[PDB]
Amino acid sequence: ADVPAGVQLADKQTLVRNNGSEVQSLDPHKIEGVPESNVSRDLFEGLLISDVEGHPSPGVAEKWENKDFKVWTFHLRENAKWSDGTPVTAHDFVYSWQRLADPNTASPYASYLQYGHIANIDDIIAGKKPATDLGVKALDDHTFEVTLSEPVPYFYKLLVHPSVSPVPKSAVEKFGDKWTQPANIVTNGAYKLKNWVVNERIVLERNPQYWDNAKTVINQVTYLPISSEVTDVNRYRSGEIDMTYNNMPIELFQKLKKEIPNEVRVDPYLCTYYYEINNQKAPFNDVRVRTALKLALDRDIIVNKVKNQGDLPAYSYTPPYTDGAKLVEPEWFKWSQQKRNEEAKKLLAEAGFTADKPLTFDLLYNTSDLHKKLAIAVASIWKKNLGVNVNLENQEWKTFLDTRHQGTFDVARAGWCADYNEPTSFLNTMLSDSSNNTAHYKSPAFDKLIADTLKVADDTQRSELYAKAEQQLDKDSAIVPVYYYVNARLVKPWVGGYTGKDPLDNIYVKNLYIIKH
Repeated sequence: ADVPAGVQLADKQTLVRNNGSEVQSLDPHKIEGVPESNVSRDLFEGLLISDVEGHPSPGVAEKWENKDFKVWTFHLRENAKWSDGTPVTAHDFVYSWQRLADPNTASPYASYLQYGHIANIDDIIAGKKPATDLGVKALDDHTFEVTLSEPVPYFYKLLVHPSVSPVPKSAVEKFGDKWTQPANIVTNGAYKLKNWVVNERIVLERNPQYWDNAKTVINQVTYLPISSEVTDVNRYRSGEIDMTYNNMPIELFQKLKKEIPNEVRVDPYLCTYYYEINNQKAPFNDVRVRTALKLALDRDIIVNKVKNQGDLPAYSYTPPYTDGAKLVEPEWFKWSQQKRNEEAKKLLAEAGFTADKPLTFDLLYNTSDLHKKLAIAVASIWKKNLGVNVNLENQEWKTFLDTRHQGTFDVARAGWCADYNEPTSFLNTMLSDSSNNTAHYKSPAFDKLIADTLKVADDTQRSELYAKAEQQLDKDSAIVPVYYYVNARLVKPWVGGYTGKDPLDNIYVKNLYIIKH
C-alpha cells in the first residue's frame, strides 16, 4: 500500500473478501476466470503488475526495452525471491512459459502465447516442435529475452495476466498435481498459502520474502467462495465480510444504495455479458437460428427494467470504451423491438421452426442468484417473442467452464472480461484455433482480419480492422450480446486503497490497508 500520511491504521490487519465461487485451481497454467485470477495475483507475480490505476508497471522486471517491437528484454530485479528464500531468476520464466505452451499441460490459456506471437508457438501447440524451441531465453540470471515472429507494440500490456506468472520448477516436478497444496506450495507474490478448505475458505498470510514486503499492510486475507449474491450481501451487511464479490443480487440492490450509499461502489468495467451459442451443434450451426435469438432478446427490458444497475445494452463483443475500439452500431440495433421480433420470426420459420413444432433447447448457467433470475427472464422473453421453449440447467463454476470447453451444451450464459486493455483481448478468443474459443466459432474470414492487424503500419488502420472483425462476428451471429458490465460491489468504510478506476479490476491485497474503526 501507499498509506496517506495522516491515516490511522487499525491494529488487526486482516481482511475477508468474497470470491464468488470455489476456484478451478491455484496453478496459474490451469486457470481462466475472475475468481481464479483474484487469488493468483496475491500469490504469483510475473514480469509486470498493474498499479492502483490499472496501468502496467514494473513487477519482477524493474525495467524493459524492445527493438522493433519484436525483441523484448526484461531486466529483472536482484532482490526477487520465492517464499522459501530461493531467488527468482530468468530461468524460472523460461521454464514457466515453456510449460504453459506444452500441449501436455492442456492450459485453457495456452493460446495466450499465440496472442503475444512468441516465435514457434504455433508449431509447439500443434506438436510439431517441442516447447524448448519457444522464442524465450535467459541471457543471464536477471535478463529474460523474448522473440516475437511479428511486431506487437502492446506486447508489454499482456504481461500482467496470471497465465504468464512464474511457477516453481522444484515443486511442480516433485509434487506434480499436489504442488499447490499448502504443504508443498512456493509463491513469489506478497502472500503465501496458509489454508485451503474446499468450499469453505482459502486463507493467505504475508510473505516475508516478497521484495516489496516493506509496503504490504494486510497480514491475513481470507477468500470466501459464496456463489449466492444474497448470502454474500447478508454476510457483509451483518459484519462478517469486508469486500463483497462483484456480482450484486437484483433483490436488494435498490434498498442498499440509500440504506448505505457510501458502501456501494459502482465503476466502469471492461466485461461483456452474453449468451454463448455452441456454433457447431445443430440447429445452432445455421446462421438464421442464431440471428433470430440475437434479434428477439429485448435488451431494454433485461438491462433497464429487470437488472437496473447501470449496465449498458450491448451490440458487440468488445466493449465500445475499450482502448483503441471504434465500433459501428449495427442496423438491427437501431430498429424498434417490434421490427426485430418480426424479422426474427421470419428467420425461424424459414429454418423450419414454428408454433406447433418449435425450437426447444437447454440454457446452461453457473449457479448464482443473479444468473438464475436473468435466465428466467430471458427464457420468458424468447418464449413470448419467438415461441421457443428453453429448459434451464445449472452447474457449479468449474464444471460449467469445462462443459463449455468440451462443447456438450446448446446455449450458455457467459461473461468475458479483458485481460489487457486493447480490442484483441476480446477478439483473439474468437480465432478458430484459440484455446479460449468456447463458442466453437470458426471463420477463416475472421481469422484473416485479425492476422492482418499485426501487418498494418499504424494504429488507425488497426482500429478499422477491429471494427470490421466485430462486423464479421455480428453478421455470423456467433453470440448474443446482452450488456456491457458495470463493476458493482460493497466496500466497507475502513477498507482503504480501493480507488475503482482500474477498468480491469486487477486488485492486489498488498495495495490495501485497514483503517482504525
